[PDB]
Amino acid sequence: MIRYLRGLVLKKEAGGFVLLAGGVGFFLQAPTPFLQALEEGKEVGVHTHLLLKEEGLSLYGFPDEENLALFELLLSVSGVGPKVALALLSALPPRLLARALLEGDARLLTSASGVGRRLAERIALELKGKVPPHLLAGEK
Amino acid sequence: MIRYLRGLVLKKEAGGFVLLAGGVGFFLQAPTPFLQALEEGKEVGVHTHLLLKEEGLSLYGFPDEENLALFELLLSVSGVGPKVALALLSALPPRLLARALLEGDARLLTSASGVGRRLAERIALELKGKVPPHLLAGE
Amino acid sequence: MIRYLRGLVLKKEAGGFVLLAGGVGFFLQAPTPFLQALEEGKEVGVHTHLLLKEEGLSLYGFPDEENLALFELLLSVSGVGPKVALALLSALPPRLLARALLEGDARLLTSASGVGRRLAERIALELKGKVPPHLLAGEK
Amino acid sequence: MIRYLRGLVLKKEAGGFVLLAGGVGFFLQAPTPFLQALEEGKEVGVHTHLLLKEEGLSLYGFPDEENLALFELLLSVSGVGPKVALALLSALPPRLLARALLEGDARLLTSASGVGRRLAERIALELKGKVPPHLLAGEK
DNA sequence: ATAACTTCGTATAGCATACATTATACGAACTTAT
DNA sequence: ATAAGTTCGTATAATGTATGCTATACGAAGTTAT
DNA sequence: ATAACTTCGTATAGCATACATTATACGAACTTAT
DNA sequence: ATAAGTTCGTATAATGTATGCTATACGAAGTTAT
Repeated sequence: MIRYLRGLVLKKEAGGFVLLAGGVGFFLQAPTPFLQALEEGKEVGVHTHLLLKEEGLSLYGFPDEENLALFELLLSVSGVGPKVALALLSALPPRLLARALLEGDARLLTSASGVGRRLAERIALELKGKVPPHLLAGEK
Repeated sequence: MIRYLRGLVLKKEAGGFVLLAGGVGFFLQAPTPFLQALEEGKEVGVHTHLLLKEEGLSLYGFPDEENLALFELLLSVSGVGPKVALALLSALPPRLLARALLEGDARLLTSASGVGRRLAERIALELKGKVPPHLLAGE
Repeated sequence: MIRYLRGLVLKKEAGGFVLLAGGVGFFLQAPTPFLQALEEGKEVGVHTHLLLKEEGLSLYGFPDEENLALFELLLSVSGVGPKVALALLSALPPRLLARALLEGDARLLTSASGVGRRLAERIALELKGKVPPHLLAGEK
Repeated sequence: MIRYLRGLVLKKEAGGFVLLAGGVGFFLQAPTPFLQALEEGKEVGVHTHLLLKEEGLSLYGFPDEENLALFELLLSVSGVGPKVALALLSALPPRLLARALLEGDARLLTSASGVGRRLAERIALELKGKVPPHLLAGEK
């Protein structure tokens, strides 16, 4: 339904984050690691998904560029509840998406501050070595 | 999903009002003293939460950068009408700033009226400990 | 939530029309005497009321100049838009409600054709008689 | 509710594409001949019915000149299994309207393929006066 | 005892689509002037 | 008795909806000769 | 003559509670001044 | 010896089987010179 909304924001919350278009303001919670950066700007480039029933409407969050690969890999739709799907994903340590990734897939669902999800062979092949180019740093 | 609309109002209704914006015409139900102080000459910073119940699909309003999360007090099984669905303020004690809502935990809002319920263990925990710069004024 | 739509309209259909407010196009079904003459000419001040149904969702775009009292009077919790408040104006097409009301509020809403709507419409005496409106003609 | 969307498109995907000119980014799934190498105009205009449910969170699109009658004629039972209906399954083969459904208003939907049952009496009334002479080649 | 206050109590709200489209151009029988 | 209105209760047409079978790479029959 | 040349179509598992599994911050366990 | 002290063990996020029904005009009590 919704992908890659841009909005506007100048605010950060410990468990929250919002997007403004000027007249309406969207609320989107992004994965915990990268919220320490990527706060101020005219665009945050967030992918979305949402629940439709029983008073639970709230857009989800994911990093800039394109990272729905993360959501597809870590959906866990089998009755996990909204308390997890919004934020508790990074089983990987991507700190800049170009510094710790592509290191022989050891930092690609192999060994990190996670639980050992025991899944691979899909994102790694799809990666096609696009990690290095022009991502050596982040953004404010 | 939606939070912190903005704009200016031109109409006043006993049940609520509407917000002037591009596209659709946004409908907003807000507490009674808030709407009286929020005329066309005051900017309408509604911090909606969109409490939806079938036909009751409408936004809501609150004083700008204040009094938000009244849902923590007004959580209920089913809101029969707007008069319980966040169109309050006729009742709870403080007015014109919600300054007496905490008052440094000196007075609690539960026993000031017969419509509230005993929630002393939850009223105290609020940003009041940070001593916000809100003080008596025309706000 | 939505009350006062504004946007672009250029089409006339036997079941209704469409409204373009940029980005999306809203589908609106005006009452029978309204759309039969008033279709296009500017960003029309067509009002709004949403509906819930199992086999159809749309808008109902009531006439301009604050005529939503019509839907408010004719709506029931068990009613359906295509069959209620939109099919209750045939055999009674007042060309202009301001003309039919000015100094004739009681007459038009009391002694007109029909024997069913009056029981509820008796409230509508005071709704429109506020100020002299600029409804001397239509639009095309 | 929503009909005749329009916005910014720059991406081609095997399932569909996105539309994010203003506010959210709408996900659009065009039919097979359109999706087969019709992409990236200035702005694209697509119809829909907004058949959005809990499991399926996508909305569909169709050629930029009318053709919601195509969805009306293509309406199929949307089962649990994917790749059914979803704006796909275009029985007609045409490269474009004027290219391969001209020469009368019956040839467009007579003896096309498969079943081969004529259904002109329902559809021939709409595009007969607008298909020629434009729309001879695809838009890049 | 009662007029004119002041003060305390009380102070909104009707309807079942118990499968989801209340219908536009014909025949029968009149009625007049054919 | 029928030519020509007139009226009304006759009365639309197949519409179009609501928890689970589709894409793909393999055998193979038959080609052509004797 | 055997071998060498057209056509050629089809082999992803889990649906049946939708409410118990996970970031942190106290603590026993270490070195050395009898 | 040993207390303190190093580094790994500890610990929190729903009510769906569910939905129909508290609501601001004026009724009633009390004092004085009517």
